[PDB]
Amino acid sequence: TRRTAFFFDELCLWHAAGPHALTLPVGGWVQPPAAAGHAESPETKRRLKSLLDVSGLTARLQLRSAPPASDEDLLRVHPAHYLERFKALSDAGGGSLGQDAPIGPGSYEIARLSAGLAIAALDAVLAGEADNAYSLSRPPGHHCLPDQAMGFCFFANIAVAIEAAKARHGVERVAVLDWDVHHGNGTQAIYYRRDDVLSISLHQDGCFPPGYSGAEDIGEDRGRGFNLNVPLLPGGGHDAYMQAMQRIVLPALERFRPQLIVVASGFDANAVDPLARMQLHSDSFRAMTAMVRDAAERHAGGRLVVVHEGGYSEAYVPFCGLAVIEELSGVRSAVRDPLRDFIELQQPNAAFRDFQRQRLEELAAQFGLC
Amino acid sequence: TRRTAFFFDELCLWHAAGPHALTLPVGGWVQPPAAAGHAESPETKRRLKSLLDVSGLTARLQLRSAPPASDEDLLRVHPAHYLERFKALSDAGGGSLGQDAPIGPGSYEIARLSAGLAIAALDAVLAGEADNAYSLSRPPGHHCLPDQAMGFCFFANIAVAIEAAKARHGVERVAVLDWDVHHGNGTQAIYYRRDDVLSISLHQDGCFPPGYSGAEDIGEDRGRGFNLNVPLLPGGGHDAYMQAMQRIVLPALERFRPQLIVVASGFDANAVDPLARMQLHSDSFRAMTAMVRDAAERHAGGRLVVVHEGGYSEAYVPFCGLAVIEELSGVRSAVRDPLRDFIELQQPNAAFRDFQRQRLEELAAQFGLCPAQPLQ
Amino acid sequence: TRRTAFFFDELCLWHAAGPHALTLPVGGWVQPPAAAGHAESPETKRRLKSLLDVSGLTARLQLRSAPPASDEDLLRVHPAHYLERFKALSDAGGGSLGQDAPIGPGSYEIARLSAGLAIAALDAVLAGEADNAYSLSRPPGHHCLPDQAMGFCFFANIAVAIEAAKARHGVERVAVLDWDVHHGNGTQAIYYRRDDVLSISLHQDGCFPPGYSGAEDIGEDRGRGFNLNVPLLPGGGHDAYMQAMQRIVLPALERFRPQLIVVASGFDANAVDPLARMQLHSDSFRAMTAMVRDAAERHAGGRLVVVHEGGYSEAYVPFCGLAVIEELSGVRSAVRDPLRDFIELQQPNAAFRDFQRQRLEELAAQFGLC
Amino acid sequence: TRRTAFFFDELCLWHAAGPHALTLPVGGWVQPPAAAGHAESPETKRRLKSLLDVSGLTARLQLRSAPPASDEDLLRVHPAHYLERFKALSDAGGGSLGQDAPIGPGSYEIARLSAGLAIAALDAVLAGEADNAYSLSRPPGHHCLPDQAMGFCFFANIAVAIEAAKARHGVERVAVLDWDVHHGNGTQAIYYRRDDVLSISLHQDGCFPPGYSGAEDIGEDRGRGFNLNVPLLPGGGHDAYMQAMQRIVLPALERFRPQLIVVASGFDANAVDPLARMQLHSDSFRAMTAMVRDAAERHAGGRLVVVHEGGYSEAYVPFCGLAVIEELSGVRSAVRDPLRDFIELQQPNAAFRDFQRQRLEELAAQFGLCPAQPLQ
Ligand SMILES: [K+]
Ligand SMILES: [K+]
Ligand SMILES: [K+]
Ligand SMILES: [K+]
Ligand SMILES: [K+]
Ligand SMILES: [K+]
Ligand SMILES: [K+]
Ligand SMILES: [K+]
Ligand SMILES: [Zn+2]
Ligand SMILES: [Zn+2]
Ligand SMILES: [Zn+2]
Ligand SMILES: [Zn+2]
Repeated sequence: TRRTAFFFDELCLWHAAGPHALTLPVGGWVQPPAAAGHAESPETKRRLKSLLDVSGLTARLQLRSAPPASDEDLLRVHPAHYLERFKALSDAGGGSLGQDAPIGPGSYEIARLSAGLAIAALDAVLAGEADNAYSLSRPPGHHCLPDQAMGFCFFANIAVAIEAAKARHGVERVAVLDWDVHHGNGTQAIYYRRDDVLSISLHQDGCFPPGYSGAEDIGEDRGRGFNLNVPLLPGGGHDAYMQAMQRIVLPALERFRPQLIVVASGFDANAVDPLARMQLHSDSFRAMTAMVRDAAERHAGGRLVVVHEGGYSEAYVPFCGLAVIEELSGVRSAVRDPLRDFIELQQPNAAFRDFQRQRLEELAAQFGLC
Repeated sequence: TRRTAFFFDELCLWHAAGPHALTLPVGGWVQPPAAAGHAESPETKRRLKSLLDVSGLTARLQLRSAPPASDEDLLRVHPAHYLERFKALSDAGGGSLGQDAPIGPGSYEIARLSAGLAIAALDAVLAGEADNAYSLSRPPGHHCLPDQAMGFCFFANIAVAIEAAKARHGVERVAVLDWDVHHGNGTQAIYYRRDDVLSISLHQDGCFPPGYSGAEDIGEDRGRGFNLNVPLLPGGGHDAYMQAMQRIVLPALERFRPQLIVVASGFDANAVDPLARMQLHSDSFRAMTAMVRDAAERHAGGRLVVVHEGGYSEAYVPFCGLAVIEELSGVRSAVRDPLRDFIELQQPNAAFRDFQRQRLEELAAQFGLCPAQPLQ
Repeated sequence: TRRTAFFFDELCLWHAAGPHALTLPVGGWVQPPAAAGHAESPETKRRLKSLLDVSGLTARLQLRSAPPASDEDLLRVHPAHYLERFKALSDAGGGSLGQDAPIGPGSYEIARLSAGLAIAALDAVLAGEADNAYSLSRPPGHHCLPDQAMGFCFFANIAVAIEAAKARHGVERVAVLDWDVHHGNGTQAIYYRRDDVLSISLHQDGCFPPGYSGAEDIGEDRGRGFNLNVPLLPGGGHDAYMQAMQRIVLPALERFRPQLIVVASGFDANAVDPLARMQLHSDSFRAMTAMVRDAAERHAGGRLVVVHEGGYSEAYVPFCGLAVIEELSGVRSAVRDPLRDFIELQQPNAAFRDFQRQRLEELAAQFGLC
Repeated sequence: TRRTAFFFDELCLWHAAGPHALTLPVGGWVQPPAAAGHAESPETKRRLKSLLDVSGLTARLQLRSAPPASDEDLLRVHPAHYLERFKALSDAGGGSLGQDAPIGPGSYEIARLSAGLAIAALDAVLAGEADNAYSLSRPPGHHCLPDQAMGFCFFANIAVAIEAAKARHGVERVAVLDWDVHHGNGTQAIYYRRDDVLSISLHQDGCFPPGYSGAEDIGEDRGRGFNLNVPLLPGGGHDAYMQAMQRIVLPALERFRPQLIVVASGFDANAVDPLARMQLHSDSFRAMTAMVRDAAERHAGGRLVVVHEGGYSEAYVPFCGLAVIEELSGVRSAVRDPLRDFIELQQPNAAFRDFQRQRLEELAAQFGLCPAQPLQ
């Protein structure tokens, strides 16, 4: 077994937007839901923590919290006026900070804590306190721009954590693998002209931001070649992702030689997620974690941090998150995923798999990875 | 104009299974949800009715209920021992009538009413009481086999309605277009060797029942050529469905000359549904309804019945159902679908569209379907 | 059977405040609920409508909607600046209009419709279109002051309806019986110096507004004697209310000779309500309705309007509301209240009943009604 | 200081009955709730744990779980056929184990764990591992009879824990103070003819079981004088409970000289609970806990165990439970109860307080209770 730190704070589960039906603000033609609320709900993360507890896996992890992100840490990425505007709206009982960026009362303090967990997770792994770590950072981060909240993200959690780590530890090469089903536009933008951070996003082609594919966006100037977008066809599942990992991600990491790998781990590529159209099961997430852990072992002395991002199935995210944490820790709990065999039967047929495989081969060639 | 009957009963919204997380029975490693419950929830149909009300659509429809299905009607399809078993379990507070077929307390009476609405909707249209009809039949029907509940369906609503219509009116040719995103396996099985019902299912390849495609299953013996499965690739959206409609569905209806068209209208092909991976928006459903209404006007004297089946997005199903009912009635409300433009941007790219289009062309050829143009 | 109009609009069920746990705004130490939300929820009224439908009673009523209250109607009670402030907050996605007065997006238009239903219900009965009427006016009205939202009420529904009726029909004597479990402070204040409206409130002593009893507040000057508060001891049930009706309410109505009776019908005196401590069952509400209908028949030519106010038990309000509507219409549905016999067993004992009875006798004497 | 053990297991929050509206089984005229479900919901205990966490209280406690109750432990109270019946129903997806005793899938294992936490909490305190303990035992226990589940209780948690403690430690005198707002009928029945357990219940007169008061039920034969019921008038609040504590509970404990005090701590006497009509606030619970902790310090070497029972306000139970745990541990968090001042203003008036006070004075006399002052 490996020593896995689990960064968690109950307060992160207390962030909540005003009334929404899925992602639609209530009002106009949108009736208030009788129960549900915004897709980015506490239950889509709480149920992961609950399952970690009931499985007993929590007892085999190093459980940690952290202080909230300081102004100094936040200001490496975000302007003081952004902090001010966010705080003011949060103090006024919430509202809209951006397009698809709704906040609630006290969301400002809670978002600082989310960012703080990510900072602390990178710190712990670079300090040798754990071999690897998982940070349950809610609200999520990977769509957030320096001065623009987006896609349910209010601070750029991973970028804040990276800039803090560079300041404190002087790490030179960080890879960020973003397997949240949506494009990691925040991470991409921040590091677009940088060669010290390799940003890779696997995402459903055109999902969010809507209509964005991005294969041709490989970074610029000093960063040219240090950003890779893999826009997978909607409907893809396990094979599409395994092919992307083998043909693009692993070769890209091999060439870059990261000293630390950070995963933007959304689970919204799962087969029952409302916010995308991909077909992953819990063993897909297990396999991706195994592959990136192996890459971390080969290049980064094992130094791997997984940061929770998206995932909107209350029923199924917990099984997917559990699989990741089992793989990080090398511990196998008694949990059996009850949907795995069902999802295996729903996968793309051979003709569709081949179609997607050929596109990935072409993309690997475009990237110079063949 | 057009006179659209809306068969609805509030009691259909009172059916509810025991605790589930989406489709997973609670227990073992599945934690009870704090609110949600089984995916087939009352709210996924109630919000449609609410939106019909606030938009002013309900006021422009012929709002009707019906008596529940009689034992006679149900026994045309289901055995007495099935009825007995269902009733006993329903009287005992519910439970599992099969894999993915959970019921709750009183679900037997409510399922009889759901079937009754479908029977009545077909009756009304064949009787000339309305030009067309929509039946909010919950619980749904299209997966139910004669002696096996399946896929949240407990009676074979559409088949029960058809067999009742044949007994009462003597209709000879009925087409059932099933655009619920899952395979209409109940309808297929019941009519598999029959030429008096053309069953067509558009579905996500391999979704539910899991791993079933079915393109080669075209019916047998007397029914050979009277069943068509169109297994669309996961991830497809508007174009995939329009192409399926134009290349397969419309030619198949033209050849069959239905006297009545029934739609098994699930909305779970919508772009945010948890139970499938397709990318339809409300205008996709509107366009499919326009096409089938036109087919009904040409062959069947306008006789078209749409029967609610699946659809699991509480937020988005209402907009999709509203679009269908607007198209049936010829009434356009002030409702603007707030996700339409967003979903448009998420559609498959040209390479993926072409790939799916070529498969549909091959499938139309495999079916021996001639690309005729609509005519009277 | 009588001709009963049922004023209802689906849009009234679409009003919804921001996140609350019961009556507590989310934030600080108050965790967002996983489902529930504000106590004044759509479900506490929707379930009444649903049960009316499933029972078939809806088919035996005269179903009506109405246009929203005009500015002219609203401005008889409320200032233009109140309307403006309410609209602005509603257009900004909601917030707090007052103490225990939270609104949501579009609540302004919905509150106008609620008030419009009440206006229309009084109009219909005074016009002879129905013998009596029930108005499902959500959000409720009876705590609202002219320039101060309070207690989940944003317009003074009943007062707006009365002033509209006086302008259109010239009715001279209206009685308002408020059996919502909380004090009808809005109605009381507006008509406190008026003898053309007799305001009676039955309420739990000190419940809401908190600590208010009010027996000594009988109106002033021209209105002296035309306001009656009956502060019932917490814990009382059927007998306490029957005694209040017989010893105070009926004699008060007999003396006043109303030409129209309006009931502010909250159901929050029911035995499982979270927002009060009283023990009514559905036959209590049936009996109160029978008594006030009889009073309306004796004095007002049958002219009775019941306006929905409070009631916070999703499970039990529907049975209580159904009983009222059965009594108004003279139709008895097949519905059997499944909690009635249970609640009958929980009632105050003889010593407690006698204690409360003696207090009501003393209060009847104070009011000059002995 | 003070070392407080907090017996908690996440799995206790996974017990869930089939659909109910508050306490009403869904079916017939009872519509399924859109969210809520049975009043005995996980959220009414989860929000306590969450608040303990965010307030920093959990970090200052000894957080412990325990193994589930063994068959041996359960069979001290319950028959094997009861265990068998419960397990069978739990394995079949749940249902009704009696009137107001609904279970769900896996509830058997979870109820065993709830009982196990109570057993372990008594063990820990008798073993000197902690000064006192709180056990979040869900599902609750105090209504359960040996062969009859009742009032949302499926095993007699406190009685099972006591009989296990007697077997393991040989404790001779245990007092059970039950301030859950409903009558502790299970505890009363089991120990009704026993002098080794003093059972005291404060409850709303006639609430649950419905119409039961019970002041004249003081135990029989060997147990005569070792059961006390205090049926408080509906509508009572802080003063009623303080008066009951001072005039009845403390004198009764003084005479009994318990070696261990167990509290059946329901929070359903809180001022916003749907399942009773009483008016307690968080400081009422704090004050009761201070009084019983002091009694435990004087008689029992500090040995006090609080076992969670009822409490049905999701919003308000957390503040009440937090106050109890603060008092057990001697730790005061930064939490300020946001309803405390409001509830203070709603309290019975002086006439009503005097009326209830006089009844308690009469009841203390009827019980032959001497008003002694606390001493060591
Ligand atoms: K991504
Ligand atoms: K880069
Ligand atoms: K289909
Ligand atoms: K066929
Ligand atoms: K009142
Ligand atoms: K007056
Ligand atoms: K008690
Ligand atoms: K005893
Ligand atoms: Zn995402
Ligand atoms: Zn379906
Ligand atoms: Zn009220
Ligand atoms: Zn209780």
